[PDB]
Amino acid sequence: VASYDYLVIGGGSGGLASARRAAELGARAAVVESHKLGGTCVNVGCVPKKVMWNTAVHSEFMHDHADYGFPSCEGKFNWRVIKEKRDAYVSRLNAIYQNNLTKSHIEIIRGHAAFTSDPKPTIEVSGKKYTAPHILIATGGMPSTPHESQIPGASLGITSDGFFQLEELPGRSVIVGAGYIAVEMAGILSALGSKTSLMIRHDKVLRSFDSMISTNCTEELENAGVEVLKFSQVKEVKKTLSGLEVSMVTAVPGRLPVMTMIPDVDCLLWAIGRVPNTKDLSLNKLGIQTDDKGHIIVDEFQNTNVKGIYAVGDVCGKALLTPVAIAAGRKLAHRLFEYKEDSKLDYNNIPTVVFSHPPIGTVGLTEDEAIHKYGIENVKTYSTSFTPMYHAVTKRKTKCVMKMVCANKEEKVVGIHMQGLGCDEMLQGFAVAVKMGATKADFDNTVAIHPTSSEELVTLR
Amino acid sequence: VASYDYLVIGGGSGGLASARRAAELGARAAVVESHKLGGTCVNVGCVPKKVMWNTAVHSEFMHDHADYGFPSCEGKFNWRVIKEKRDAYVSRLNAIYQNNLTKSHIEIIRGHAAFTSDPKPTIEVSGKKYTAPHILIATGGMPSTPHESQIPGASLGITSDGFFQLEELPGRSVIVGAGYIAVEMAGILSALGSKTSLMIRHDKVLRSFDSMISTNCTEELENAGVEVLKFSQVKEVKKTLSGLEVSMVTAVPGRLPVMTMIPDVDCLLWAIGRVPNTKDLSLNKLGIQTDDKGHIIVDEFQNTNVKGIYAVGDVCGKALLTPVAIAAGRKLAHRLFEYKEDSKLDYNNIPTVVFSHPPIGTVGLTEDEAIHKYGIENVKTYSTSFTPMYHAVTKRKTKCVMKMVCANKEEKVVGIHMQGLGCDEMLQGFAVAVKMGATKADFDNTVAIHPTSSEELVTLR
Ligand SMILES: Cc1cc2nc3c(=O)[nH]c(=O)nc-3n(C[C@H](O)[C@H](O)[C@H](O)COP(=O)(O)OP(=O)(O)OC[C@H]3O[C@@H](n4cnc5c(N)ncnc54)[C@H](O)[C@@H]3O)c2cc1C
Ligand SMILES: Cc1cc2nc3c(=O)[nH]c(=O)nc-3n(C[C@H](O)[C@H](O)[C@H](O)COP(=O)(O)OP(=O)(O)OC[C@H]3O[C@@H](n4cnc5c(N)ncnc54)[C@H](O)[C@@H]3O)c2cc1C
Ligand SMILES: NC(=O)C1=CN([C@@H]2O[C@H](COP(=O)(O)OP(=O)(O)OC[C@H]3O[C@@H](n4cnc5c(N)ncnc54)[C@H](OP(=O)(O)O)[C@@H]3O)[C@@H](O)[C@H]2O)C=CC1
Ligand SMILES: NC(=O)C1=CN([C@@H]2O[C@H](COP(=O)(O)OP(=O)(O)OC[C@H]3O[C@@H](n4cnc5c(N)ncnc54)[C@H](OP(=O)(O)O)[C@@H]3O)[C@@H](O)[C@H]2O)C=CC1
Repeated sequence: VASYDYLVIGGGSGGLASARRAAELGARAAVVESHKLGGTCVNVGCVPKKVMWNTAVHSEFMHDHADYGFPSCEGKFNWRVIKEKRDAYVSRLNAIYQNNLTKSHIEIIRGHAAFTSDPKPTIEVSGKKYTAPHILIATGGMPSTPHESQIPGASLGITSDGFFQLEELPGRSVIVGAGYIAVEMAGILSALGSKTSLMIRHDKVLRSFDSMISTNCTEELENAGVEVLKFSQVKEVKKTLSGLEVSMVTAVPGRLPVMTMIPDVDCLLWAIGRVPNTKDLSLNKLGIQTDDKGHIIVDEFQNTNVKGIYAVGDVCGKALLTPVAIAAGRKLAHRLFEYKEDSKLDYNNIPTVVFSHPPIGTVGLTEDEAIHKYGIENVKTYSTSFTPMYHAVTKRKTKCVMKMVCANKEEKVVGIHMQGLGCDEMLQGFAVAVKMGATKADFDNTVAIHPTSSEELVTLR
Repeated sequence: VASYDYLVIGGGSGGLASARRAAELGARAAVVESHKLGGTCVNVGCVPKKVMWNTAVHSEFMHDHADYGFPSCEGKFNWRVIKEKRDAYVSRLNAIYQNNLTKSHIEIIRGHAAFTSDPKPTIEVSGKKYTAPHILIATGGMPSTPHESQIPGASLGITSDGFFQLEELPGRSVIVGAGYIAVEMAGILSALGSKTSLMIRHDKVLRSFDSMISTNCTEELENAGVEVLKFSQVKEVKKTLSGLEVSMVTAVPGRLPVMTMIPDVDCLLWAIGRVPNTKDLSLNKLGIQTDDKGHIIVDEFQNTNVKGIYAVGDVCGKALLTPVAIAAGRKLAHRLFEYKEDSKLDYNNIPTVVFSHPPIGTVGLTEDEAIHKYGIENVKTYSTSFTPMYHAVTKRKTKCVMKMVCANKEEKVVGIHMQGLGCDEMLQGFAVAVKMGATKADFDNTVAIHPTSSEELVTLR
């Protein structure tokens, strides 16, 4: 049995960030990875999604070209061109990630790890055993898909993994779900020319976001040509002569339910959540606790129920974002190898951007969460809605909406929510201010930058 | 003589903001304006410049269209199209500004104001007299141009005012100066297809900015096809058969000076600073102090040397930016009509964006200013330079550079400087954090947003 100071199972965002910081602190560390270094972020997530988002953004600016004084463009998009370049960039990052590990003197162990039944926690990979006093599980997640028993033909649909294998633009797309991936993917496909429907169980997308965002985002999808099918769910999927036929039930409250078939569908995309990757770890051999979905249960320091075993990232099922996995991983390394007993990630005030069109930025509490926490007499909100001056000269319009949620007599800024051109790059600095405990006076006494969209946040009344 | 509570001379950014807030507090207020409401910002400054900047940005994205999978566009720009739409938008804002005053019950007095020799401060407009216990001078500035005695033919050149009257794209442009307007205008003209030279007295533009910015911006202009003529100055300008001929002297240190003529110039643009608009006010009749350039001297509360007379904005010659004029104007109104004796604008940590390509954002101290203030053993800087992932798939590249200047053991963040895609909308929230006295720990303990350019500011090492 080979002993290390730190053994990390999974070479994605959280595992790599933790292993790298531990190694800097002198730990002899090893990372086990069964597939590609960089994990979801690099291979089938953040990075290739952002490339496609930039592509979809080009398409929108193509629409405004004539408005801005140029000749209009015909613009038949070639999916194969950008796909090849996107894959090449992913390959470059895979190589960079490997180099980063080698330079940090971290051993890479290739294969699938599972725990053994040995007294002290030990893993096996390809018949060889490894142990350490500290073992991090950072195995991430995978897309959730319906069971064929519940939805016949569900396996004819793809997930976000399959989206990145597509080699041509689907003519007709149906996306099912109402969260991050559904919104981003519908925006990409629609902007690039697919006839796109988004099928959602209720009346709005992103229902866990502030109501102003959920409402505005649903409107913006419609305005961009996405057909939003409300109160609708898939009943069955059949392979026909010319693509898939999707049977759906629409059940609007106060009406009779109605069944419709959607013919000639080229791509059906399930975007209904993620499930943790823990089934094949043999967690039961050590009695590591999981919830009913398979997430590893941790305390505020990322400890599992077993001494010397930790978990970070998507596998724990909380705030499923690349930078959260990285920050939790790094804080854990400082606790273990720098002996900072109080080193942990604060899960409050995590900012997030949804790469819709226009993009959404949010940090902190929604108006409803604030009312629940502080009481309705203690919450004040300020908001504005305007058309960005980019569109002063265009026939196409998008809106910018911004809301600030303040609490108590001082009007501490407890939440900021916005959607609009530029909001993807606008949010980070406001999130620092929110984290520091800014009040509305702190915003108001900062001098504006003009003419920008961002200055509206410091001049709310 | 008609008496008011508050009389504001000039209906630009500072005067309008002050008059509006005073009126909200109950003051009976009047604004005197000789030309168009909205002043420089609306008519010949911020707003029409931003429209042209958005146009120049479209041109850049046209260049990357084929890289992103679309067919390339020929793209002969039509200047007349965007000019007409830009003027129409300006007209809309003029009407909105007028309505805003009427709704606030502020009287508009049309004409040119001058002080009279009356005991108590009194103005005259078109032969009628007005007085108030509080009179704000907010008359702004105008472009500086060389004297014909110093540069023969200088009057053949135009200024930024003239730029907004152009009805066609000049084929060949020479811009003289090395500050904000020179950089922005050269970027606009060059992106839209003019053969553009920028003539500067030293080796870099924006020399009062942090050295990392001055260096990077000069490089980016060159990379974008602007010819930067260093150590060069105009000696004479002559009208020829086919445009202007510009005689210049280039005097590189350590070399012999050399004279060159630039033939066939269509547009020569003087962008060499601004001068205050005070000559025709009859300031001498009350002994209001000015400096040698004509700026009205004020104290930290915007008081002139004469009781009951104040000045804000570009006329005072300090931090010549629209939001500074607005903030100083509003703070003054609260001091006078809400009796907040301590109400004043803090001129430290004012943020600014230069709309170059890519845009620049800066707030706080440059590295040199920090070293001077705190001492060299007390200043630490962190910086990064990277190619934004927008360009991962393009043949054209721009850079993103970011620098954080920290002071003392706590590493208080005393300056942030950056240039790069998106930096125009990124800066405002970091400026709030800087204003609140953030340390580098405050940045580092904010969770990043991925994938963005803005997250690099919270992950510097
Ligand atoms: C389509 C999509 C787009 C997204 N876009 C964004 C975004 O824009 N911004 C953002 O912040 N987040 C985004 N996310 C979420 C983000 O990608 C994840 O939160 C983050 O990647 C999780 O990092 P992790 O370290 O927990 O897991 P992963 O990165 O998934 O790493 C887990 C690694 O463990 C390996 N592994 C699993 N089991 C074993 C085994 N037993 N033995 C050895 N190796 C194993 C896997 O191969 C994988 O490489 C997106 C997610 C998706 C799917
Ligand atoms: C090309 C250019 C681009 C710029 N871009 C930006 C930018 O992007 N962002 C930014 O923050 N700043 C920018 N600025 C600077 C900004 O426009 C000025 O700082 C701001 O407009 C000054 O406001 P003010 O109230 O001091 O003066 P002004 O807006 O100039 O108002 C002065 C008003 O007084 C009137 N007036 C003068 N004398 C009299 C008289 N005696 N009687 C009656 N009325 C009189 C004038 O007609 C004018 O309307 C730009 C400036 C220029 C020239
Ligand atoms: N930009 C970014 O940072 C991105 C981050 N991510 C991360 O990955 C996570 C997972 O993404 P995603 O897959 O979109 O999951 P989400 O959990 O964000 O959303 C899925 C939504 O789909 C709806 N849904 C759930 N079950 C079904 C079903 N059986 N049939 C139809 N609809 C269903 C639910 O909404 P409803 O109740 O309203 O029906 C649910 O909230 C995200 O939450 C995020 O943390 C992913 C993509 C981009
Ligand atoms: N985005 C924004 O907020 C904008 C704001 N503004 C505001 O308006 C102000 C004035 O703009 P601008 O006119 O560019 O003035 P600036 O003062 O910003 O810059 C002019 C520069 O030109 C050079 N210069 C000065 N005299 C001469 C001369 N005789 N011959 C050749 N070069 C000369 C000097 O630099 P050097 O010593 O290196 O030669 C000088 O610093 C700005 O400072 C800014 O406050 C203006 C435009 C955009």
